[PDB]
Amino acid sequence: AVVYVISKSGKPLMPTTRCGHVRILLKEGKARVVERKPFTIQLTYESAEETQPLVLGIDPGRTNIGMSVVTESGESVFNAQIETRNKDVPKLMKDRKQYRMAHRRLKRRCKRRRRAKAAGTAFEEGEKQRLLPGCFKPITCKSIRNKEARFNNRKRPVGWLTPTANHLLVTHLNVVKKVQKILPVAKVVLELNRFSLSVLNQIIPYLADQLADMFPGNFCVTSGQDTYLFREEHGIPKDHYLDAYCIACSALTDAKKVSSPKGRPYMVHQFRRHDRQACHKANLNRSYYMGGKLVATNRHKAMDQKTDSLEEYRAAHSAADVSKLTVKHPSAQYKDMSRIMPGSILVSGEGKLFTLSRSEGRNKGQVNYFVSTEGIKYWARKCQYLRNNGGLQIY
RNA sequence: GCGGAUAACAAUUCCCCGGCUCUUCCAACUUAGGUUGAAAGAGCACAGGCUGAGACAUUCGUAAGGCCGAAAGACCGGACGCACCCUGGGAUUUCCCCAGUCCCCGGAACUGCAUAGCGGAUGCCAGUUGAUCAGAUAAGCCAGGGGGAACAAUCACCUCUCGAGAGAGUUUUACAAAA
DNA sequence: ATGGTTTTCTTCGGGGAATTGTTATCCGC
DNA sequence: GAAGAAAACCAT
Ligand SMILES: CCCCCCCCCCCC[N+](C)(C)[O-]
Ligand SMILES: [Mg+2]
Ligand SMILES: [Mg+2]
Repeated sequence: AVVYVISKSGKPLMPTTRCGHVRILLKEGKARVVERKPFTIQLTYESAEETQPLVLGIDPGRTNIGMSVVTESGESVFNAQIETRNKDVPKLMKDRKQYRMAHRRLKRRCKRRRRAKAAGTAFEEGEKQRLLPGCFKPITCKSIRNKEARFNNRKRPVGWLTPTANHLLVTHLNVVKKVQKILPVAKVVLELNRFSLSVLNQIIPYLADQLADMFPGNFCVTSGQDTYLFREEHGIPKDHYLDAYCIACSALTDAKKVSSPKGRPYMVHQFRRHDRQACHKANLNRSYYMGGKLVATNRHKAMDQKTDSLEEYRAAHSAADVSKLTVKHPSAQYKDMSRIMPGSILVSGEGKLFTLSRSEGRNKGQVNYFVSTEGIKYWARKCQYLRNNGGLQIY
């Protein structure tokens, strides 16, 4: 019911409600459909670029961010819910730290120790206890000294944030810019909540500081208590996606046309821009089979292994059973590092356009199925690639 | 302004379980060979990018000053030593950019270290061939983290008809006025 | 029946130690 | 999420 308009110069204009005029404009070539959702058209002719003030209200969250644009009278012209991938970041970073430590131990430290043992350049006692500065307890260095441990004097800029905190802050800032692309936002209101979630608390001062440099003299702050009062006074239904509506309407001095937005908000999903991991599966389990049935997982138990190993099998079975055993160790699997990534736009073999949620299956170097953001699976060989992932996607 | 408490998530180094390839030897099971296992030993460690030496061991040295001792030295201290600190320049590094780690030259203030780190000497571990460059050369560094740009087979809402086709549905992108 | 193709279903490396750091909130002097 | 094996299928 609301169409977004962009001028010929590319400057956002006010939304229209005259859908018949939009259809006529597109029919005669005076406009082009820039985006499917939200439906946006760019004018081809030249006209006045005159816009009334619009207020943007941000309900901030780690997982769900609400955004609502209202007019000076309180009419709502845009509501969006953004689902972020912030929770993924700490686990990916922890996995990366573990992989880096494994790289630096298996490929560097152990090889150096092997070379020292082979060359006779090792400790006479074989191991040494080193007490390093800043430590009260020693470390054990086997056959050679440790590589220098650097933890005494490491500095960061004032205001340093973790990759997770930076991700949340940059996501909050990026959704505002994407909204500014379609709408002429004049004022921004941010909800500030009293202390009672750690990353959000870390970024709120930074978000407020950088939201005031983007809107000089047009940045406002509201409280979660004011949202409750607004909901009680104006009767807005209790729903999270409506909270941003109560935030933007907090900036309006004389509210006359105030009503809860009717319809469903736009839903935005976040997809990672890079996947730098080459390996898919490091199959490190040496499985033993007795007549097609698995009986042991390794020669001895690995760390935190509940399943029996070959040691238990040998202890509980004869020599003729161990002598008749088959070994399966699947090779490591690797991803296609130049694959079609989630968030991409494709058209199926029947003309259906969809956003890629994931790729399932593979045969003869080809993806089997493309699963979209609605759950439907499409034959990937009869699908055509249209657009790459752009980070934030309407679905 | 400082101190304390709480939470989140960032970094360096070390140690282990397990995994892969090969050798020796023993055992079991099978058609001299083959399969599985035990023991001992050796090598190996995302796909990759950069780099030509930098890893290791022993030994010597590592300011002034204070304090203990007669005997070198112990402790404090910290610089004229070193740096994770700081200026500049780089690798990873790319469609654009960053984070993190690391390297090189230098050392005003700040910060940190002296059982460390750095340097010297001695030993040990590479590669070497094609026309000054190129090649080769590891016990060298980084590598599984984040955003953005660009890329469409982009026509939505409403009405009518049988998912498909057609359509001024009030005028301006919009307010205002007008209809 | 045999060979090729599509659909369902399964599965993915861990532990410890010597240390350090940043951001936010709150409290107190 | 993504790769790959087993099952299931459909067939000529
Ligand atoms: C948070 C929801 C944001 C949805 C808005 C999507 C922004 C797309 C902007 C397209 C405009 C491109 N162009 C060339 C006209 O500038
Ligand atoms: Mg809120
Ligand atoms: Mg490699």
